[PDB]
Amino acid sequence: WQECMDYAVTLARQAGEVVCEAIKNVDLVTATDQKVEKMLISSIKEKYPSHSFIGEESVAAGEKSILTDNPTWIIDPIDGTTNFVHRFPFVAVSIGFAVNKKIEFGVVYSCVEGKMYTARKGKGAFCNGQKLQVSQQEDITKSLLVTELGSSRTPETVRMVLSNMEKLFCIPVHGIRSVGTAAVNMCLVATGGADAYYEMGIHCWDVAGAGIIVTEAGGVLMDVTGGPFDLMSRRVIAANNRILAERIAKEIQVIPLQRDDE
Amino acid sequence: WQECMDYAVTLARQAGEVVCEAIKNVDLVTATDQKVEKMLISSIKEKYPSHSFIGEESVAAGEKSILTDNPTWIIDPIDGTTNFVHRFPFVAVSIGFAVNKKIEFGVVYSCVEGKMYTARKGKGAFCNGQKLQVSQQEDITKSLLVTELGSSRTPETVRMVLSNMEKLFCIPVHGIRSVGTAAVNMCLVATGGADAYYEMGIHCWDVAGAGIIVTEAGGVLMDVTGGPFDLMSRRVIAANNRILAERIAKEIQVIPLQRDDE
Repeated sequence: WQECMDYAVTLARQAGEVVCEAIKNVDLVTATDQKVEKMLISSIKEKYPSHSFIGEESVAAGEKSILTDNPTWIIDPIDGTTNFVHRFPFVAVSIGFAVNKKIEFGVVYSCVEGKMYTARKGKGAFCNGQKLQVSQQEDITKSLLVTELGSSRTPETVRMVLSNMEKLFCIPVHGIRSVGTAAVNMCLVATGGADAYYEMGIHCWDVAGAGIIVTEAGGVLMDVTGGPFDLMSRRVIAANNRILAERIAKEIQVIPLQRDDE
Repeated sequence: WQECMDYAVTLARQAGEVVCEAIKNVDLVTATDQKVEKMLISSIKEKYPSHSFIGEESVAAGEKSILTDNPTWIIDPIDGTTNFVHRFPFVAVSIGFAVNKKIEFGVVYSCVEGKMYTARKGKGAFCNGQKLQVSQQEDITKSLLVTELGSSRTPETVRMVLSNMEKLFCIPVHGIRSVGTAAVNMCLVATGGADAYYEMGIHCWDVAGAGIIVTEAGGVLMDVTGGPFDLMSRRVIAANNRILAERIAKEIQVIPLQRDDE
């Protein structure tokens, strides 16, 4: 599996480059998205024809995101679309790989920054060859959180997204940031740059790569309820530690959402 | 005044370095803040003993921020305190310089990124020697905005900060980001990376440096009312153009605040 991983890192860099080259300069973000997943999918089918793959293409072609025991690649060609369009500086290419339904490695590349985050189950997390360690803050009032406002303009939803932000802001927490991509937000928690990231409405391909980088940097992922993280539930709390994770968990309120499963 | 400016750029770099060195490693953010404004203020008094200076030191020592005709340096030693503490990657050193009550140049340095933004009245804006040009988006529904949630946990205030974010989110706009510093947020609008930044509750030293960089990159600053930007009013809309600026202006609601003036 290390060859698979070391392959995936070259494939993340190359994809990274097509995204970056296109950021200098059917809209451009769609043209570049179609090119990079074709690049990414037929490069994994040629070298690994045995392996399965979950992504948005497979879901849109009617297949269900259900993870089996066979090597699956959970691919996100460009994480940070709106960003791409604005040249707002954070877009990531994401690749997560699972065997026996557990993620084995994750590779996230932040194009415009030139940063390559990798992690492998058991061997630790690194940003560009330097090891990552999450923070030690266990006090919620001194923690800095990252989250996003959603892609939904449905007012019942928007009011809850803002309602939950308010409750946490008033705890008080140190502050909240939004950088515009879920994969990069989780890498910021892996470095120690933020203390926790929560979001309800993401998709498994958005988080499968960076989830393992949070944990090999020493953090915890868990469900918005307090229960175990569930890759197909559309919701995540990636934190530096359980204390903080549970805190966030007890205060927010669920936004009903249809599992990636159903 | 170019020597003054070219001096200020070396003084911004050096200060930048003390902030960066201290980010590798009375709390550390206070120790580093006291060191950098001592560095910054006695270096400007020795070379320019004629010149006045507005900053937080002068205000806290009871003097009023009232700008006169004489060369004034409006200094912000570390913009992005909470960030500094978390190692969240964006802290800026800011230096704005005014003669005859109009800003003549601004120099903003984003430490951890290594980026040096400068601008001089009439000669254009540059990030690290490359010229900056704001965006062309005049459609609010495709614009990306940056703003911050405030440093106040007063619930009448928090509810309005979130109330205004909601109205703009529901227009709809493309999205909203928060990077944690006002000086860096305004530089993002100067590059074209975002289309507008608004905030109510900043201080003149937070924005005096980057305001000129927005305008020499081709944008507009204006008051939250639609009127002319007022450096001492505690409020700003830094946009790529008037259309967008006025749009934001007509939708938000004021948070009463005590001028830097009074």
